Amino acid sequence: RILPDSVDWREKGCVTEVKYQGSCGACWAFSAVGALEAQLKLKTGKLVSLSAQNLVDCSTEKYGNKGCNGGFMTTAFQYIIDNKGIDSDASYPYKAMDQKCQYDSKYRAATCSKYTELPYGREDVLKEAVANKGPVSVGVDARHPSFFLYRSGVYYEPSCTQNVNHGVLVVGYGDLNGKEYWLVKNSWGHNFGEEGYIRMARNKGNHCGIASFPSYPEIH
Amino acid sequence: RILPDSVDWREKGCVTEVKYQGSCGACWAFSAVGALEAQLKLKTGKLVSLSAQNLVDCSTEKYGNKGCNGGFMTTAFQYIIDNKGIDSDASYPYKAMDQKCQYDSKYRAATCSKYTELPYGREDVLKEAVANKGPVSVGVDARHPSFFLYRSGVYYEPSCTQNVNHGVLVVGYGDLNGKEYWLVKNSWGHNFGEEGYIRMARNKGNHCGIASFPSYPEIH
Ligand SMILES: *C(=N)CNC(=O)[C@H](CS(=O)(=O)N1CCN(c2ccccn2)CC1)NC(=O)Cc1cc(C)no1
Ligand SMILES: *C(=N)CNC(=O)[C@H](CS(=O)(=O)N1CCN(c2ccccn2)CC1)NC(=O)Cc1cc(C)no1
Repeated sequence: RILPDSVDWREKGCVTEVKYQGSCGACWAFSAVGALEAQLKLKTGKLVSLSAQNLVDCSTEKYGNKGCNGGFMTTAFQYIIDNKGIDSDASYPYKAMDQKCQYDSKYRAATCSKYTELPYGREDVLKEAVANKGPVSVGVDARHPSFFLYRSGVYYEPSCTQNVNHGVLVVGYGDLNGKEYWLVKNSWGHNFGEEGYIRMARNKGNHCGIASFPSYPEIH
Repeated sequence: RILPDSVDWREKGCVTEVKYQGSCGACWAFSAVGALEAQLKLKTGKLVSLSAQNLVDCSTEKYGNKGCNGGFMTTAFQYIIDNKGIDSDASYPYKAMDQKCQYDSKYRAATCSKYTELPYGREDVLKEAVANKGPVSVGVDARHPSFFLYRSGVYYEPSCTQNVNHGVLVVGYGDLNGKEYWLVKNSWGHNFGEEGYIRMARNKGNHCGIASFPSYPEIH
């Protein structure tokens, strides 16, 4: 298909409220559950926050993840596949700490059948996936002081690099006042940015590495 | 198909001489070129060493790579795709140091059309790719003295983890009197291990993370 000029998955009810990770480096877990939440809405018609804490506590060493000390969205997806489920956030709440794995199938709210990693740096392929599949988990370079101070508009930081450090969720794309953007859901609470979102420059040379390592899950 | 019990791509004429990276952390570049060397043989009938130095010098910041301070096989493949080529090793020989990008299309020896990332941690899927596609680029946990000290046989390190740090090339698989292994080409020269190779434990719980992050390229 010709792709739409703009997408916002919040308009189809596929995006949960913004979460607050606190001082725990669980962005990877928030990114992964956010991508799966959309697929769960598309499959079942029902929007349910999924347990980032379940990923922190249970998608650990075997998956190359370190809980509050960082991890991968892809290996989080593979945990959910291998585990045959993930609990709801309501059942397995977020504590911003490394804990023992408390997964229980009686609280399962989603499954995952597979995941797809997109080709490195390809903003056109990322656009196609956001339009045709759903929100996409990505990493960005969030190290620069400007990122923390973002309030509005389209974020463009000349000091940005493709050395990504922060897992976030692309929930859309568009153009604002002549600037193309990616709509990014962060996990630093509503105080960050525009109610927890940042519009990041799109088609500006893989700005901040946004299209470096994109992935999305699917449900059978 | 039912997969063969053992495979060795050296018998198929798809593996070049073992290289010596020296003090430059270019293992990712050697892994990537070795994977592509096999596909180039399968396509063209020619066995040619490809330029690891081209990747060190040219698949840099924009690809998330740091030359002699490490990088990704996947993003190296994407550089080859984006660049529409990689030079021969003969034309662009290995220096064991970071240099300005000297790529010249007049010395192009290969192209790449795509690469594939295998699902996390699946040794069965890795076996299928090695049997049916070609040598597979992987990362392993080489953070143990036993790896440096390896001489012969099937390598098993009880303290191994899935926190991989060394890029290598799976060029086959088999068993040593029933002890299953992956046949791995390293880039530590011909004095390392079994004349440049290490046989690493297979079907032992993703030992040393060998099946954590596998990828292979293809040519049009
Ligand atoms: C959040 N509070 C802390 N950040 C992380 O945990 C971070 C997430 S990420 O999205 O930046 N990211 C995962 C994708 N990843 C990658 C790199 C190369 C190939 C494939 N995938 C980049 C990092 N995770 C980490 O920083 C852990 C890590 C770093 C790297 C370089 N690999 O994994
Ligand atoms: C070689 N002499 C030095 N080591 C590296 O260059 C190393 C190679 S790796 O095999 O450990 N590896 C590349 C594969 N990579 C990955 C993760 C996810 C998807 C695809 N590929 C993991 C690392 N590279 C690094 O150490 C650089 C790096 C990247 C990441 C995320 N962590 O480390």
